[PDB]
Amino acid sequence: SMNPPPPETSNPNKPKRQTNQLQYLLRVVLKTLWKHQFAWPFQQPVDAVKLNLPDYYKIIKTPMDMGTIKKRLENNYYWNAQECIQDFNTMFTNCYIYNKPGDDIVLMAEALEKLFLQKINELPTEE
Ligand SMILES: CC(=O)Nc1ccc(C(=O)NCCc2c[nH]cn2)cc1OCc1ccccc1
Repeated sequence: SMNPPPPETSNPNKPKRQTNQLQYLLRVVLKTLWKHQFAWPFQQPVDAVKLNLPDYYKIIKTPMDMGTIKKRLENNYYWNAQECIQDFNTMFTNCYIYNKPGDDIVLMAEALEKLFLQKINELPTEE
């Protein structure tokens, strides 16, 4: 069985910024979801070998996880908040696409997404 390489977390030629909105996405949004009791399945790329999901990367073509998002925020990979918000939404959408309604992993994603939406609602205005 085979995993793909992880999503990109380093690209020197990609333009980057350090902004109050991206600081908020690390200090509030990522840290709030990361410490949650249901974070663990989302803290690293899906290991389709370990988890015996041989069709995962046949169905999910834009994989994303909070481990990757944490690295992107900590290594100042993003230009804007919308890029980072898209990564979170990709992660949740992948979970709902691959899994069945009422699956434990879907209930876990839904709990994290509720907190995500609460925090994004209070995204501060750009300085
Ligand atoms: C991020 C994500 O979607 N992860 C997972 C997806 C599918 C399964 C999984 O095992 N699904 C059941 C087997 C299945 C269904 N369709 C194909 N294989 C387990 C997963 O993460 C580990 C886990 C296991 C149990 C509770 C919480 C997290």
